Amino acid sequence: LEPTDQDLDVLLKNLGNLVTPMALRVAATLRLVDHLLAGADTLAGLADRTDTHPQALSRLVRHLTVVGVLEGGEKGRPLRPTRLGMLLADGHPAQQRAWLDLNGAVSHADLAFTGLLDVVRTGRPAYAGRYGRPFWEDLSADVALADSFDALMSCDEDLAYEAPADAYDWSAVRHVLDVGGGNGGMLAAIALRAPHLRGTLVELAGPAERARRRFADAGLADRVTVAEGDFFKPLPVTADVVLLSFVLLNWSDEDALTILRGCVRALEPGGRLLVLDRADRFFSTLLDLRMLTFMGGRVRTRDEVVDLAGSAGLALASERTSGSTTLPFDFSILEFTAVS
Ligand SMILES: Nc1ncnc2c1ncn2[C@@H]1O[C@H](C[C@@H](N)CC[C@H](N)C(=O)O)[C@@H](O)[C@H]1O
Repeated sequence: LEPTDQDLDVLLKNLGNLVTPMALRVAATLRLVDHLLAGADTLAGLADRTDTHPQALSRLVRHLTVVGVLEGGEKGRPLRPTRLGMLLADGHPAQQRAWLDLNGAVSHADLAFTGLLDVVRTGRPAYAGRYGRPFWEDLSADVALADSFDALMSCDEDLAYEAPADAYDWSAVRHVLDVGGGNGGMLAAIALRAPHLRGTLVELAGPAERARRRFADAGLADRVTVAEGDFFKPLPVTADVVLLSFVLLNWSDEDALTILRGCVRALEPGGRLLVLDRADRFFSTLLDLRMLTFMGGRVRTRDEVVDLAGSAGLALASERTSGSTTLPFDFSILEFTAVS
């Protein structure tokens, strides 16, 4: 085993290359590709429509040219995107211009990776060290960050919760406590399936406001209420159902437990807690480190949740996973009761 010359090329140009991904983000953020397709082609022209330094922009563009994002501007051809560079046009269905946009939650959070040494040393996320507050607290205070994070998640689409709402039986359920319920998708899909069931949703100010709007829109304001609150604090009410929909994954093993201990605390006896959650190899570890770095969470396998649950006074009553046509992953509902 002796590293070849091609091996070094791959480390410098890709695996260890921090300069290029940052160049790609600045290019998407200044809407460079869009500005080129709309008739901009001179360099001085492009710098004007981006409020950038002409010379510094020239140098970013030289590097983007070299990596095959742009082409032209010989020095006397017209500047334009490559086949590859059309991925950064606003309308392209893969939405990479938005994924890379530094005004957006994910790229903003991607910057926190400069503190990855400490994330590995302590196992704590780096987001707070960079921006002053933890991921979800920052999103809640900043509507631009919240809406751009949601725009990129498939749980945001109009019928993302239909399949998992069909999975379970809400005809006997009286009251759902939706802990960190976001902007209300699951609970609205439940309330609609079960006309007599009451809802209570607990969220930070940001999603709280948005969920009130969803519940008014759907005609559920009368029986579904929204409550600002910290789910690390004792929960506002009790219920015969307590739902954690895509919450546990946002948190370490330890924080997941203290959230769960708060939920068991709010669970009315005889009641159930449900946990809705859940090339090839690469995209899953990429998402794994993003989860770790942004908010100290992780995707837990079925067994790994059962033991955090059991470690807080909960026994598995049942499970079910299943495909959804609108979801690009399989969802999982874990039903728990109190052992005690
Ligand atoms: N300390 C906290 N207290 C209460 N809610 C929080 C806290 N930290 C994060 N959250 C919220 O929990 C949510 C987690 C999200 N993955 C949304 C889950 C949502 N239940 C869904 O159906 O997708 C965010 O919307 C946050 O606003």
